[PDB]
Amino acid sequence: TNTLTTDQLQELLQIQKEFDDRIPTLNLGDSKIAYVVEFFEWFNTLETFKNWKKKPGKPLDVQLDELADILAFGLSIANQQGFEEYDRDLFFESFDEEYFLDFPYLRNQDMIYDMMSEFYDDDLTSIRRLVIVFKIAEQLYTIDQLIDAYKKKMK
Amino acid sequence: TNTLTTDQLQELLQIQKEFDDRIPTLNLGDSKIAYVVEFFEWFNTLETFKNWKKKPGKPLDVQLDELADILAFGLSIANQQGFEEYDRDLFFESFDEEYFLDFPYLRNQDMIYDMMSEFYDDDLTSIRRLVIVFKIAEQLYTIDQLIDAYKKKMKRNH
Repeated sequence: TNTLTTDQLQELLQIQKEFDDRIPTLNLGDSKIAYVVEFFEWFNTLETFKNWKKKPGKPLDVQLDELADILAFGLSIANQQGFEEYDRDLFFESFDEEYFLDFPYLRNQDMIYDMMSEFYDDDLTSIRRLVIVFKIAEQLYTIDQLIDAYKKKMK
Repeated sequence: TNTLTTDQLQELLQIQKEFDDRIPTLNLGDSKIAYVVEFFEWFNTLETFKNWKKKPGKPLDVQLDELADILAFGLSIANQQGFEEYDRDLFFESFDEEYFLDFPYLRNQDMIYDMMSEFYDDDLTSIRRLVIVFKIAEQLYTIDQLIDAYKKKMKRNH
């Protein structure tokens, strides 16, 4: 129904934790950088700046597979910083409140400047990274489509 | 074979011009976004943040082909704004002056944050965009390898 429950979120955090447990070299600095790199890879699949293309936008399954990479690093960063009940409650409060990240904006190629703006601020929260990826799923795709692409990626 | 001459630069601007002349929808705003997206595509090929891979890094030819995309949009942005002898001289002056962009710096995955801080600056210049890509070529690769990858790219694009 295009909603995210705390149960779903905790399940996703558990799947990432099990994946990341197999990486003894895991570190927050690298994971935060990968999130930004994967964001740009996803943004590139939208092709909203590619005026030279007749039919802009990669296939939906390709856009979703790239969105799922962002989700993976967002979940990982949240696990690595610690993501407990306190953090979930903040996430859902922010997520329900958030109205800036809607369909037309995300379609506007200029949004990438607002994202970079957030990404080089060292104080960006694990909450914010997850709000962004789920809002993109909720407004441009569905949450279920993203969760499906993520689970496929992880198995 | 790791130097850039004004003859070489004028030649690259002319190649980009001939390509872009064939794109009736060309616009500067989209080209400035494309430069940044392609910068990140190239940075992803280094894999310097991928501690979970044993031997990180895409093939050298893949790295150079992505570096050449950055060069293409930097040349395009320069051409679209107007880039005359006056600007070429300022470019070479900057390029020669540039000493922050060295092998150790580019090596460091944290460098992307410094790049982002330039990319989100509305006042980022066309000269600076070209200094960045040619310095990356000079320091991590060679300028000649970048030019060669770019010229091939532009022949496959027509």
